[PDB]
Amino acid sequence: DGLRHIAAGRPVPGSVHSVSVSIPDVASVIGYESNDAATLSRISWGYPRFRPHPYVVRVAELAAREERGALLLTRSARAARAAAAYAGLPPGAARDLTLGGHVLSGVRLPDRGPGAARARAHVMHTGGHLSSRQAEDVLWDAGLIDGRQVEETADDSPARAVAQALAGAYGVPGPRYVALRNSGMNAVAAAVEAVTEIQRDSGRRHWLQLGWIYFDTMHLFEKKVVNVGHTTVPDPFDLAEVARVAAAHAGGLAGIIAEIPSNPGMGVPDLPALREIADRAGCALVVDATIATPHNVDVVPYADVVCESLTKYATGSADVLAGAVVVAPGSPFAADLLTVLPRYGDEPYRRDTARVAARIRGYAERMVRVNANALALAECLRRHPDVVRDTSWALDTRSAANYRKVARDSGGPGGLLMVDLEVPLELVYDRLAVAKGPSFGAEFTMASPQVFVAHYDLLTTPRGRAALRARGLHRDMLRVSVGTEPPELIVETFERALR
Ligand SMILES: [Mg+2]
Repeated sequence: DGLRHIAAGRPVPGSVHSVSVSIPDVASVIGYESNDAATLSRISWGYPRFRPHPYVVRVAELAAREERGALLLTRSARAARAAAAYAGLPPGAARDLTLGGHVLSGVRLPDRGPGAARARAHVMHTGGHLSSRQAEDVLWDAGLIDGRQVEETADDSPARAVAQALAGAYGVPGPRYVALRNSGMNAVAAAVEAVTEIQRDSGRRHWLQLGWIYFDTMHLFEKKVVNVGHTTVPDPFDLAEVARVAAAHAGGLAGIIAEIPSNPGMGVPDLPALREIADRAGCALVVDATIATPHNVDVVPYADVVCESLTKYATGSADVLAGAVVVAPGSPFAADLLTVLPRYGDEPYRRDTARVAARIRGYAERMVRVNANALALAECLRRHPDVVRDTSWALDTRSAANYRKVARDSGGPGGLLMVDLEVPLELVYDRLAVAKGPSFGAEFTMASPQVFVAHYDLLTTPRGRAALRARGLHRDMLRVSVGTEPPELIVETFERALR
């Protein structure tokens, strides 16, 4: 059902639990990212960490009625307590509520002050939100909705099934080394918090962020959602600078965090070299491998901890959030990580896990087709030098050598291409017949105006645009996430939009 125009505002793929939404022209993108009220009425749906799902909103409204007058719902009481503490709210702000025979946890937010924004940010950047499947079950059990979304699930021991599948894909001995979390960000946050606690006793409290990486991961450090010091090394290829910064913090580095490739710039760091630096520093190396997938790269030998957002290609359905933490068995930190990790983050609601268990069965086969499509589209983009200024991806001239260091013999580039345009984004994006909107990693091809998604605020002024330019980014860029459609049809779809 891919490669078609989707009407603006329709949830994508269409399920009640859809994580994306059609935002098919740049005018709508600007209206959406600038919170224009008319645009948000037309396009009210969004990614569930960024725009609360309507069922979650309804559950919060009804749980508040039963003092009465804002409630931010969370996945767990633990998450509510953490968001309240981070936001500076009194401990009683985190409360447990009931509706339809279910226990709910959330934070009562103040009407004035920055407390409400801080609590919302904590829940957002750590993925500690209540899922739409859990809210749907609350409403259905209470008799407040007629029916539930029908979908394929694998309900028999789904957390074990998912953890076993990931253990095999990552090459670790078994599910003992895999922890499932509420979303990709919940996994990243749990891994960072667990490493931080293990390292605290030795006086190691500082983190190095390698390059510009996923924006919510950057916000975890910048906003001190995780309460550590940090330094960003802006060039992920700049190993001499990485070593210089590590030497300046010698004996004080808790960890280095890196992505392979990075979101959205698509830079591939030198993981073997980073392992040697981390070994000399006594710090942990945490690697987010979402964009490559474990079917394309073997990074466990070099990382102490690997994180993945299962929301993307692991499911291919654009309809469930989940994350995974994989602890390397050979890491010096492994025993402590397995002891400490249960204290951080939350497992997904089990109905979400059962959806992942059904969808993950096709992961390896999915990636064979995705890899071939990305290779075919990259060649197409190179043949349009009057429209495409460059394409950043795993096998470009910046990243190919580093990628080959960890790529599997069967391994391909993954599905993501970051397209830098010589024309205004409107001239390509508005006419492109793919699913345009947030998230990526579906079996249908998607595209995102990703600089607007991550950095709309910086796009709006000259100095903000200068800051983005220093990161290699600008307005007229399109992140493409190829699906599993026939490669000739994907190529033809892009040829029609590029001319
Ligand atoms: Mg460039």
